[PDB]
Amino acid sequence: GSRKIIHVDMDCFFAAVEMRDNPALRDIPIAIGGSRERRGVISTANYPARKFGVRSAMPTGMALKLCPHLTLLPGRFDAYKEASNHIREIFSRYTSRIEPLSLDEAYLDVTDSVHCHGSATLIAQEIRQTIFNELQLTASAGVAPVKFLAKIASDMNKPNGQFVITPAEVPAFLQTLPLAKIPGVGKVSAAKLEAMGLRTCGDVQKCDLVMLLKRFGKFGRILWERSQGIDERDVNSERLRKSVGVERTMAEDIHHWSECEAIIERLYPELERRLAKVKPDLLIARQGVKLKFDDFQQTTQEHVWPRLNKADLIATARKTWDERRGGRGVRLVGLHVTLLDP
DNA sequence: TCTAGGGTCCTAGGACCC
DNA sequence: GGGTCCTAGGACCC
Repeated sequence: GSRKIIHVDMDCFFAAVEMRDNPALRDIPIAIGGSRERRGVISTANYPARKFGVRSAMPTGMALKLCPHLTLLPGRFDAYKEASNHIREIFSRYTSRIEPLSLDEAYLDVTDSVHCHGSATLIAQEIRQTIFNELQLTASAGVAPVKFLAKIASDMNKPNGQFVITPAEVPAFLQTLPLAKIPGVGKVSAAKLEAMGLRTCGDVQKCDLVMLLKRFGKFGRILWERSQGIDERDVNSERLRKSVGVERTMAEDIHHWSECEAIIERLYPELERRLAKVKPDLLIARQGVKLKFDDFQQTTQEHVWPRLNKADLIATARKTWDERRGGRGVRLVGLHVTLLDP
């Protein structure tokens, strides 16, 4: 058989919502991210900023060297959720097979759909419109017979465009496709693959699944499959959040437990408020804490626990702080909850 | 340039159980 | 010796 998978990807989503809601930002370089004195990184940038080299996940200090006139914005996450929910409702008009990946992204399985003569190509275009019409935002799409190829294709004609890969086109597409474009093949894995001569899927096809199972475990089976267009993963639509996390990185590092405890005191009510939205009685499976040090090493401590409790989180942080800070500065502290299994 | 905050899934050693 | 929990860490995603 053969499925029809759309990947929809809004363009510069947070920035596109800021330019819609304040046209004064349209053609000057803007970006959502913390200030440099807040030691932030960029979340998303508009195209005027990207012309300078401004990218997502870039430290804000670098973003600012590349683009000295960059306007920084702290983000209005209710204004990004209203559009995300709106957009997901537009998806529902065409199919209930919606696997959201983030506020700005979602997979759709439109095989069994019947809205544009089963043309996945025209369903996406109609979805890419509509969104434009009702939200004044643009989106790009990818159409393919499997998830990962649909996601790659959604990058091909960005912004405000789409790209279709048919099963006929798949082996051609795959032959020079760099491995790093595969979701789940990030910096580390790609550098390891490059150091064996493996750069593209074409190179992996010339490999043996047995030896790949040795060098990467069940990741090597994933590499093998993806390099041949194999992606059996189904658009899920039933996925539920499993954890809640609240952490902050301070403008200056902290070196005294009194400072750490003061941070937790501001963090705890925020975690309670967000947990209570999805669990009014605050009953959980595990809770825990996170410290990130001056040199960037990270440690987490968490344990089964039945119900959110501030004092046990302070307690846990005290133990981690004494037992593993070793004199270093601390740049972030976080609280964490693991939700009950349901 | 100096490195976020939401999250996901995988691995692996001991504990615990058979 | 074979089977799940617990926990910490890490790569990766947006």
